[PDB]
Amino acid sequence: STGSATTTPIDSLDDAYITPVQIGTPAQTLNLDFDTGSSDLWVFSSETTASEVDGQTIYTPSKSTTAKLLSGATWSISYGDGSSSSGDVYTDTVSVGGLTVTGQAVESAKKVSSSFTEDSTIDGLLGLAFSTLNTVSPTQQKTFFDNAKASLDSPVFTADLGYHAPGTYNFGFIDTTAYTGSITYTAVSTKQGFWEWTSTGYAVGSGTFKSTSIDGIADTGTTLLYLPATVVSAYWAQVSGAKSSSSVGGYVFPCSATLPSFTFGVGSARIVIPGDYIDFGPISTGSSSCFGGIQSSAGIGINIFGDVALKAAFVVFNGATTPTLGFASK
Repeated sequence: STGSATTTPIDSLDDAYITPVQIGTPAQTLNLDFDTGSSDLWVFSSETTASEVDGQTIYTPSKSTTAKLLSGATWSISYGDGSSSSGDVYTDTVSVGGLTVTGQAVESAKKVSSSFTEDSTIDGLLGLAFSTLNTVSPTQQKTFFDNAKASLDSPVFTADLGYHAPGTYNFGFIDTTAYTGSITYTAVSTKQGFWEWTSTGYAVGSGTFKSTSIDGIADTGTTLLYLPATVVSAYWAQVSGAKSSSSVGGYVFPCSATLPSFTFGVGSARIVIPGDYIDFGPISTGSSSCFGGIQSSAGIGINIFGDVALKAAFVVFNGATTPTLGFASK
């Protein structure tokens, strides 16, 4: 089997992407944030505290003939950005782009933090990291990908995120028309539960490539590119007037600037992030100070190849017995 679904930016800045997902019988379609940095599939639901729902589409398990309470199971998650959610668990039929999993754990939110309530466009998350990170207790549950894997033509999914435009998540096949050149594959460590890999270096604009190992994660659920302070300082030093602002919470730059590109290494290959991808607009409405899309990972504890980086590439998440990651230009 295979699946193919379009993923769409939630706003003009590409802050996140939503992909329609069919849950239950008859289908209830919810727009979920596919997150390769977490491993829970959770939804706003009929069980969510009413004051914490503001415009989201909810899953109502009582209206699904295939929903079954997973007795005694609870979940609770806290994300890197400080947001959180928790609740109970059903199993139900879940389909993405024509690919169907029966008996998928669908984690029903009883509580969500303010940032989720405040974002009316995201109806929940669909985790695509390794199932060892799944938070369901007392019986940990598998991701959608893990459940689908054996049925897929090939045990892979791909992320093809757009810049200010829709893109695609494919399951079970590699669309050879979706990228240019060849795909370069690189080793993954699953020891922390993430799609963790090591970039071979970077360049700023038309500058020379610096060979240096950068260990990080491929995370579709994180907006920006978070790299070591040394790398980030080298980037922003090429932008007149750019500075790190403790009050804003990272590097800002004059909105009048033209940003240089940023290149990262994948083995001997190179992915170029155009400068415009690094512009996240005014810090507040009407400001001429703009927020940068490359930020320091210092004190996160890990480097994060988030959407800013991933949307510059066609990315293969290879879930073979020994997982790997592939990157191509596009």
